[PDB]
Amino acid sequence: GAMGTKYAVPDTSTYQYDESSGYYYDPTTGLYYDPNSQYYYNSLTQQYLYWDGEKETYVPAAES
Repeated sequence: GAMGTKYAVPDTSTYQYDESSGYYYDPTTGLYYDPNSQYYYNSLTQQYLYWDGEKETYVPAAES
C-alpha cells in the first residue's frame, strides 16, 4: 500500500448539495450522501452504504 491511493476518505465538502433531491451529490464515486443519516445512497441498487477507512470501500450500512 501507501504508494497506491485508489480510494481515499471522501470529504463531503467536495460534494454538490442537490436541493431538489435533498441529497449531497457525490461525483467522487457516484453516490448520494444523506445529510441527515450521514450515509451514502446507491441510486442504482437503492441501498445505503458507509465508508470504512480500513477496507477503503463502501459497506452496506444496513447491517443484515
